[PDB]
Amino acid sequence: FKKVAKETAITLQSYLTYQAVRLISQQLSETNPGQAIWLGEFSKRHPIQESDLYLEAMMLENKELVLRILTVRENLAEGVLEFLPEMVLSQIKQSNGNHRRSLLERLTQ
Amino acid sequence: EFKKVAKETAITLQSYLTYQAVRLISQQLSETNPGQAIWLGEFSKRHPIQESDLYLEAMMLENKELVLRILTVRENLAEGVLEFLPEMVLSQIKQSNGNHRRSLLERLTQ
Repeated sequence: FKKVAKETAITLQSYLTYQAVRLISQQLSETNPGQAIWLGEFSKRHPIQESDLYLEAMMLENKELVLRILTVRENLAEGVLEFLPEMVLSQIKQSNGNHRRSLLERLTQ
Repeated sequence: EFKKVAKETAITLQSYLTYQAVRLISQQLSETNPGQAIWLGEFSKRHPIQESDLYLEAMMLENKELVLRILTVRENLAEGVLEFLPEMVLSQIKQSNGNHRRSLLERLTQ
């Protein structure tokens, strides 16, 4: 329950980073298509799932954008983290409900 | 309130906890019933856990007992872990942010 929470937090760290790049990209696509297109070719070269390696690699190519990510991911984290436990737990119960109903019906079908 | 982003993160989290459930259950089975653990291995190559609903549903065709074990374990895990994540991820991002910032500004320093 602690190894699990560590692994989960790390995954969320990567995930929110990803989500930051996504948002920045929606904006670049409108604002600097050159850069937006650049970003795509970059994330193909580099696996966003590795948050830090992704950033460290990008430090070598577009320092301004790396800093913008760090800021945006943190904004997102503060906008979003707090509502997560309610939303996930409630979603799991609902999904657990549906899957149980489904398979208990399926057993007798 | 970033709604689209909370919705997509929650969903991701839902699946990730399912994954984490499958991971424990997999460890138990590897000791208890090796045959079944092998099965759960390649089942997982045939079906991506990131789409957890589709995964559990496809599993229903093959091992309804396990589907039920997954549902229970994942909910337990959720109860154990969710509470602690907002402080944990925020404090991690801040740290990581500081390190990246400090490392980038020192790269310019050279």
